Amino acid sequence: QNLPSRITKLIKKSESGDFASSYQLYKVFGSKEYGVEPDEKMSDYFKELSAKQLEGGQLRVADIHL
DNA sequence: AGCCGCGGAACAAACTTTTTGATCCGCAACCTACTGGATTGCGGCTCAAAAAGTTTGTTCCGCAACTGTAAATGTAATC
Repeated sequence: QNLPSRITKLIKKSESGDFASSYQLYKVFGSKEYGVEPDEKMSDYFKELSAKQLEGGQLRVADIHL
C-alpha cells in the first residue's frame, strides 16, 4: 500500500524506542489530515506503546535565553 | 490572519483577628492597732477603637487550529 518513507522511519524509531515517535504515530493513523488512511486499531497500539515508553524519563531544563 | 471558554489576577469593599491607650478594682500597703481619715499607689483584667489581614463578588486581560471549488506519486536529504 506504499506506506510513506517518513512513516517507515517513525516506525523504526518506535521499534528502537521513543515516546514522540509513537505519539506522532497514533496521531498520524487517527486522522486523514496527515496523509495516510486512518486505522484505529494500529493507532491504538502506537498510543499504548507511546504511553508505556514514557516511564523512567526525567524532565529537565536545558538552556535559557534572556 | 482572526480570537472559544477557562481560570488566575488586579482591585476593592466587607468580615475578622489583634494590635494600642485608658479605666478599673482587688490588694496588699500605710497608720497604728486594725474600716486612721479627711489616704494613697500598684499590678492583673477588661474596655471598645482602629490600624492591620483575610475573604469574597466583579471586570478585563491571553490563548489553539485551522478554515468554502482544493493530490494517491518508486530511493535518500535539504529549508
